Amino acid sequence: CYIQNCPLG
Repeated sequence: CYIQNCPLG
């Protein structure tokens, strides 16, 4: 993930 890019699924 990343601050403004976290795969939530």
